[PDB]
Amino acid sequence: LKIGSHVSMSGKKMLLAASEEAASYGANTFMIYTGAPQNTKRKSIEELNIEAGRQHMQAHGIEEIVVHAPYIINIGNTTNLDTFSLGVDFLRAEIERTEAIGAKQLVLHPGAHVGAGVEAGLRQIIRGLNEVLTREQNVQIALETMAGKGSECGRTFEELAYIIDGVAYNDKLSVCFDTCHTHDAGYDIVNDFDGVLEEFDRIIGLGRLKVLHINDSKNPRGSRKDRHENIGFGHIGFAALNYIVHHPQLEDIPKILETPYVGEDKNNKKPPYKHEIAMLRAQSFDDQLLEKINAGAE
Ligand SMILES: C[As](C)(=O)[O-]
Ligand SMILES: [Fe+3]
Ligand SMILES: [Fe+3]
Ligand SMILES: [Zn+2]
Repeated sequence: LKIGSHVSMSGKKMLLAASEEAASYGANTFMIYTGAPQNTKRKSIEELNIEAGRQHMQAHGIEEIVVHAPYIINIGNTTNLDTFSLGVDFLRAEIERTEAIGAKQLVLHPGAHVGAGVEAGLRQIIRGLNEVLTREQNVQIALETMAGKGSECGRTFEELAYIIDGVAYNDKLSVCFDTCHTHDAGYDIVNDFDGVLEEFDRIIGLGRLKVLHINDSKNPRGSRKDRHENIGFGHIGFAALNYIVHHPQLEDIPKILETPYVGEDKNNKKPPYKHEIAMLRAQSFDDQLLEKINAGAE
């Protein structure tokens, strides 16, 4: 099973640090943004230290990398035309960076209507994707299932299907399924994950599911809040999350944790990934996981 987490793509080491971080958590896959997750400021390809990173990955059993576009990209914006056009330009460049890094999937929050309404937002996202995609690219944009917080589009499978249907080179589109987002959007992944996966297959198609984000949620089903929670400490729970991670239909899909760092105070936060990955591999919930992370225990 391919299980990992988001890791930082930063500093002078860039991809090498990302791989070192992933290996330190016992991950065999990882997800990175191509720079700061909250902005479009980026380094050149040469500065990404890709060959050092890939050599380290090979030496540590890391077989697949996923890339995520900055969360500020908004090709659903119909109000600020610079936001839209800059998003389009950035994504074209991001696909080239992703191809250079050797990842096949570039995760993208579809877009947000920011007040123009879902219908308008969906039309705009289709326009943006049609301006971005080339027939030659060897990367797929994995549209992420969203929680529906704010003005997010992509809260339902039908919204994603509508976008996909409007894109010419839609063979370049895939989907990233996030457990916190789908639960928050209203899908019953706690009691009927198979039903949600079947609904996904019927509306979008499992052939397009290329990345999984494994997160518990701080809120009830349908809350539309998007506040991730450590594995088994939220409203989704260990049993459901573990079931998804080991699902017979999702064996070849990378599973990426994006759970919150652990710590009572803001100035002392530690990654939970090593412990969460081991817990999921053991298939046994550990009620003292947060205690252990907040002390350095195993
Ligand atoms: C798009 As996210 C990092 O809230 O799963
Ligand atoms: Fe995301
Ligand atoms: Fe996510
Ligand atoms: Zn989220």
